[PDB]
Amino acid sequence: GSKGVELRNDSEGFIHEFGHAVDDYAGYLLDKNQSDLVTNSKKFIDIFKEEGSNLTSYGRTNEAEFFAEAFRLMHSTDHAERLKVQKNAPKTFQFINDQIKFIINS
Repeated sequence: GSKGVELRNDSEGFIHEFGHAVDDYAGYLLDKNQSDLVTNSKKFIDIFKEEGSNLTSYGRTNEAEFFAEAFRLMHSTDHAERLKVQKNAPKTFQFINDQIKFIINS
């Protein structure tokens, strides 16, 4: 999504969005109904209800954002940023890590 220079929004935005695009392909292929993304499948909105008030305010917007920033944080070059997620959410991290996958390309 990517503005401006790296006042960090560019980079951390682009990968947030990227997580959301992973949720997109995952929802097209997996799940079943209208509900557009793989978010809020598996174990009905559990992970988001608890942990989706802790990672940040974006972790508490739509669940599709909670997942997207969870993706960001999961891979953070600042590895401590990742441990903020596991520490504060010892199941959301594991969720994106369950969905460790291989969408695209490159």
